Amino acid sequence: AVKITMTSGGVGKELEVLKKQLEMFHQQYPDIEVEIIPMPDSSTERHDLYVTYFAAGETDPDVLMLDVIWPAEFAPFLEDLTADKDYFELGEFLPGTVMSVTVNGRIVAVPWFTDAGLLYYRKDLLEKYGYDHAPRTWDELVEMAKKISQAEGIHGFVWQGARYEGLVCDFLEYLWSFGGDVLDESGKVVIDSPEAVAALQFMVDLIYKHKVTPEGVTTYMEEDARRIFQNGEAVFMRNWPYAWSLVNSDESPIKGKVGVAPLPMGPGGRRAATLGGWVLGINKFSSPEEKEAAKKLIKFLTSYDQQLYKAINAGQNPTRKAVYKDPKLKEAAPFMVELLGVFINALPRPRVANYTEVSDVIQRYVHAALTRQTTSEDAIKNIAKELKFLLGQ
Repeated sequence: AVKITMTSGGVGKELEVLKKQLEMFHQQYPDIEVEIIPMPDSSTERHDLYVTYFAAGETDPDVLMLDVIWPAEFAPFLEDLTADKDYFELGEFLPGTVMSVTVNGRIVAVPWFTDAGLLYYRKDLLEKYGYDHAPRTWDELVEMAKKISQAEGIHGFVWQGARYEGLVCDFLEYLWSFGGDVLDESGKVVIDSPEAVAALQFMVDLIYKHKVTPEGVTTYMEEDARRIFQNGEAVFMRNWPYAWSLVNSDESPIKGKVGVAPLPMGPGGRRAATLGGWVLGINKFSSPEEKEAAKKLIKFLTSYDQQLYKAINAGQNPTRKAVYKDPKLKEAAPFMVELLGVFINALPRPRVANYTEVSDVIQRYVHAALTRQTTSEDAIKNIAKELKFLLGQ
């Protein structure tokens, strides 16, 4: 009776699993038909597609698949879900993911699946040199990296330092773990702090002072760091969860020699991880019967059973805390079970409507500091100054 549309958003296995999920949904809700609107695989080619839907205020699509950095931009056009927070059981989701969908105190989407930065390390090299544990502080990681890389003739620590969005993600992990922040609760720019100068200066020192990170890191993206680490040429790597399937596969030279752990903490700081992933929103311009049908679909897809199903069959990490404790997940994918201790410290990038401009500014000055075109102090001061203009403060 009621027909709603949804955007995807998918690779071949991940979309075939979505089709099965929609089948199961239709069995439980026979009066609701769901139609998938095919969407560009590029994140950029698709961000402008949606703004067109809300430029012209279309009634379709009803259910939006949104990148975790888009809620603030789309919030004026998304159905307010704050009254439905218990209907969706948001208290049982990872705290970072609930933050990522709260825009100016309004629940504006529902977390679906998630990602976050973590630390990969050569487990064999750590025990060969007498290290019981993954580094718990950043200074501890420098000490391990320096000792082991010099004795083995490899690099210490590879990560993402090219001028792109990935650099922002790496930088926020240093900033947060050193005790700093971009915006506070009220949303005012607080990045101009000694913690932030310390965090950025630490990134520079990894290259030029301690020499545990190659100078080429200023050109590295995810796969550049991965290839070096996978070939045995780095003790440590910061990356996303996707790399585990690559570096622990059969044709991988380091298979069985890789451990994973949260990123380290800074002096007097936290452990931190930058949140990635996708969320589900409702077009506020759809008819009320399409919206009500859309809420039922989102409740179904983000339920415990469906997050378990998607995790086992498509490999996406759940957003509900409890799914990580399921015994079925522990035997089907024990690596995913280990990510719980990472995801409890994951935080979202700043929730601002003009995020892409905020990111451009951070990329510009952070990369300038990594290339020694400016000092950490000047980079942080300039970021704070520009962000205050961009945010009207």
